[PDB]
Amino acid sequence: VLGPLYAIDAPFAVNLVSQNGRRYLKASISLELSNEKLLNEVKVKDTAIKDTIIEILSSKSVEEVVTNKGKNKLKDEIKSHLNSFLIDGFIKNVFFTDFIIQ
Repeated sequence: VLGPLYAIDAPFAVNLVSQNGRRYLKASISLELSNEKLLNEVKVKDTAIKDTIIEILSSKSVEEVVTNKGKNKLKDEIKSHLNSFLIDGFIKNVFFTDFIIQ
């Protein structure tokens, strides 16, 4: 049973560290929620959720995000940082519905 699904409206577009210059990530995120009432909370805290994600994504180098293992660690770090200020429920999963490195 897939929990309620929440799509963050806007894509994230950030710098990543690379050997030579910077590289660029475009990521869209959806969250799987533990319950329906967590849906109001993620909408109300939209700004805090985006700023948390931007700060996590913008800390990464390319070589940290080119494997399933690096991406899964990123998803786990997003999930624990968000779950730390959500009180009406918790995020079950983070989904990268788009993940494009340039």
